[PDB]
Amino acid sequence: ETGTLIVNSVLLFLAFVVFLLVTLAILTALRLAAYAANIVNVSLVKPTVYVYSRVKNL
Amino acid sequence: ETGTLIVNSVLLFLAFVVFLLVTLAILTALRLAAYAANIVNVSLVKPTVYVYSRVKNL
Amino acid sequence: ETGTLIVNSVLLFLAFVVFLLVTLAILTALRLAAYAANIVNVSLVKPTVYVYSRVKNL
Amino acid sequence: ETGTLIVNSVLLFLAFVVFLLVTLAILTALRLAAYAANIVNVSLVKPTVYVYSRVKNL
Amino acid sequence: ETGTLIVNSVLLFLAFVVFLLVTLAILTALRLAAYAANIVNVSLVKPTVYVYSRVKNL
Repeated sequence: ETGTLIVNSVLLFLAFVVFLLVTLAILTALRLAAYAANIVNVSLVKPTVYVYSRVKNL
Repeated sequence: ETGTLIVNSVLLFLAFVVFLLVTLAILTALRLAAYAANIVNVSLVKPTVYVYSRVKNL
Repeated sequence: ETGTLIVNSVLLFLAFVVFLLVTLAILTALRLAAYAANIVNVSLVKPTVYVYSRVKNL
Repeated sequence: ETGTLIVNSVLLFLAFVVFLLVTLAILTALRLAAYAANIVNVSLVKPTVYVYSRVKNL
Repeated sequence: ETGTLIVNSVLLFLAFVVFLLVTLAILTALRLAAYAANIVNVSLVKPTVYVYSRVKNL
């Protein structure tokens, strides 16, 4: 808190970790956790360039 | 507030207990709170290992 | 602001009254405000015990 | 920010104007923007009394 | 922060750029990122007039 504003993005990461429990309860309830597994194992090789389309706007 | 940056998570914990009133309103409206009840009673024994899948990221 | 830490929940309560315009905009667009009406008149008599399952966690 | 605690509701209004892009992309994707058009023109004359059911709770 | 309250909207823009990772995980999960791709390249030429419907409300 001593001249550190980056703590504001830290609390935002905590809101993304709990939203993972709600979002996971849906795909698992519909029976498709077998197709979502590979997504959590990091599959950002082709659609990973989506981060570059974010740098243009800001 | 004297050198305590850990208060940035106390406000986030208050943002989780409030979404509980929203998400519960959905599962109760679909008539399935009888199955979600046992989940609020702490059923983290088998899928509890999901916490270790977050320690590898940070 | 003389030691009034309990004001952190006041801003959270104001972020809850506004979110009511979002959820209402959804159920009203699906034509079911006739069933949600009685809910606004406070129907917490039977499912009101859901607050006790929150005191155990904290 | 000189004693103005009403700025906490200003940032909440900014999260609503952007949520309009999300909700509109749903009614427009399903092809029914012709029925939603008259809603943005403000048709709060009969169901406008819904703001009175909020004064009783708070 | 010296007489600048315009910083309250800067933290809101940080909450939209992070929400892009969630919503993007939805359209990509349903396999339709090929149609949403032309949307990030800015296609506001015809539905761009939607910002005029916000000037009337406020």
